[PDB]
Amino acid sequence: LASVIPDVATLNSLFNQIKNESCGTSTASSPCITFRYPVDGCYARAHKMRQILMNNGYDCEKQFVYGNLKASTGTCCVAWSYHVAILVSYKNASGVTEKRIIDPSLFSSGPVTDTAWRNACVNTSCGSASVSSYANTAGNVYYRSPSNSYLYDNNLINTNCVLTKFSLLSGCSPSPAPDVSSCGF
Ligand code: NA
Repeated sequence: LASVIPDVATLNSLFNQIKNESCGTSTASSPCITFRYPVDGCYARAHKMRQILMNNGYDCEKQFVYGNLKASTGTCCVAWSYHVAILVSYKNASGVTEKRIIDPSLFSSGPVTDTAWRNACVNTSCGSASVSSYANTAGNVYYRSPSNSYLYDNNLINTNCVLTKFSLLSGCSPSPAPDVSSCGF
């Protein structure tokens, strides 16, 4: 298991592998990743992206951002108290380590800097918005509270259950998302 991806070609491959699992595509396996439904389930999307990296022999970090968050899909807005995505480390063309967020719910075309990512979580086309804090964690953290408490989903039982519950959903409705209380760990 490697924390640093060896090159940009591999980072791009991994991005494509993640995008290929998006709900709405012919290419995805069960459960598809519900990037088109940004209302909720970010934690599950992130952990499923991490599973794809691990399938490939890589791990990553999570970045959690907290605040009065607002994001747009291009036709509707969602409001969040937190968001999470995977923060991938890789070696650039001269062997120096760089990091990028992968989050196709906000950036469908490729990896982006964490500063661009956090700014998309405070999108003022959806009204007032601000970041109160952000934190990086090991990838294995499923959720991090603003008080630095961790929860885990090591066998992806919660992840897969939530993704399945949200499988048919798209856009910014329904909001709140349907109940996922019955999904275990
Ligand atoms: Na979420």
